[PDB]
Amino acid sequence: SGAIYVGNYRVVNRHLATHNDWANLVWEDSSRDLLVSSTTAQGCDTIARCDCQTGVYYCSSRRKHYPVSFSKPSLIFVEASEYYPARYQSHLMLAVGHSEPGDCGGILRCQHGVVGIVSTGGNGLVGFADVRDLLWLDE
Ligand SMILES: C[C@@H](C(=O)N1CCC[C@H](C(N)=O)C1)c1cccs1
Ligand SMILES: [Zn+2]
Repeated sequence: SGAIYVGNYRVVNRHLATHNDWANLVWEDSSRDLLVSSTTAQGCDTIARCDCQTGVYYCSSRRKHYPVSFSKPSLIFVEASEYYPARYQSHLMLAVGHSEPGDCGGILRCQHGVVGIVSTGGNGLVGFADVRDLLWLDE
């Protein structure tokens, strides 16, 4: 579980979006596993606008934050699940680290702010759905 709250926007993993998120949909992308819904309260998370490839992520299955080196946002194949068929997920960044079902939503951050959220895992690898290109989240 986990979301990014910036301005009047809530950012979640699309496969974990609620009825309220869908009834207040702003934008969603199946290929990215992202969904943005509108909120009443004003969020204060800062979104990073950079090309940082090092940062720290929250791993709820360990109740710990871990420093990681991570790859550039790209199209990476993701195995079938009860949420999606086997496909290439776009804007995905991988790191060597622990992630298991339940860790989706954990925020990845660099010194500039929020980079993205945990979206894939397994095999000693963790996948993060990048949000740094969504410039509209700020305005
Ligand atoms: C099962 C596995 C995974 O990569 N999934 C399942 C949840 C949906 C993911 C996706 N982004 O399409 C794929 C996970 C381990 C840890 C977090 S999510
Ligand atoms: Zn950065």
